[PDB]
Amino acid sequence: STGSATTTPIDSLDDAYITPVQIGTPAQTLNLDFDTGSSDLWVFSSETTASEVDGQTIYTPSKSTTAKLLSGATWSISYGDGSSSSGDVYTDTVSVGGLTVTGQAVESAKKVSSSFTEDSTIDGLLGLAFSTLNTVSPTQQKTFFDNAKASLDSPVFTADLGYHAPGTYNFGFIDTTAYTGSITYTAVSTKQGFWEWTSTGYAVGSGTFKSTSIDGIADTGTTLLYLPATVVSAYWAQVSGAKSSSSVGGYVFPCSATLPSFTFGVGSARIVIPGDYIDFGPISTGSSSCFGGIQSSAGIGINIFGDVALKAAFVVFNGATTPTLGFASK
Repeated sequence: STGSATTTPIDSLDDAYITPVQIGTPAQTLNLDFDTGSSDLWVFSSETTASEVDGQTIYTPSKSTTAKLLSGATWSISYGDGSSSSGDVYTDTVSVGGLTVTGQAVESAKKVSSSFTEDSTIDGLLGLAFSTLNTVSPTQQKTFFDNAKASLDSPVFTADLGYHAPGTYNFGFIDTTAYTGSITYTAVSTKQGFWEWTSTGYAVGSGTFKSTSIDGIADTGTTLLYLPATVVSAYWAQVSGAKSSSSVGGYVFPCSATLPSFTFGVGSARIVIPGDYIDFGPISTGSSSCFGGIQSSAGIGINIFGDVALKAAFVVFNGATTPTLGFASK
């Protein structure tokens, strides 16, 4: 089997992407944030504290004839950006772009933190990291991809995120029309539960490529590119007027400046992030100071190849017995 679904930016900055997901019988369609940096499928629901729901579409298990309470199961998650949610668990039928899993753990939120309430466009998350990160207790649950894997034509999914435009998540096949050149594959460590790999270096604009190993994660659920402070400093030094602002919480730059591209290495191959991808607009409405899309990972404890980087490529998440990652230009 295969599945194919369109993923759409939630706003004009590509702060995140939502993908429609059918849950239950009859189908309840929720727009979920596909997150290769976590491993819980959770949704706003009929069980969510009423004061914490503000415009989201909710999953109502009692209206689904295929929903079953996972007795005794609870979940609780906290994300890198400080947000969190928690609740209980149902199993139900979940379909993504024509691909159907029966018995998928659907984690029903009883509580969500402010940032989730305040984002009306995201109805939940669908985790696509490794199932070892899943938070369901006492019995850890599998991700949608893990459950689908054996049925897929090929044990892979691909992320093709758009710049200021819709893109695609495919399951089970590689669309050879969706990228240019060849796909370069690189080794993955699953030891922290992430799609963790090592980039071979970087270049800033037309600058010379610096060969240096950068360990990080391919994370569709993180907006920006977080890299070591040395790298990030070398990038913003090429932008006139750019500075790191502690009050704002990272690098900002005059909206009148021209951003150079940023290149990262995948083996001997090179992915170029156009400068425009690194512009995340005014820090506040009407401000001439713009927020940068490349920021320091210092004190995150890991480098993160978020959407800014991933949307410059066609990315293969290869869930073969030994997982790997593939990157192609497009």
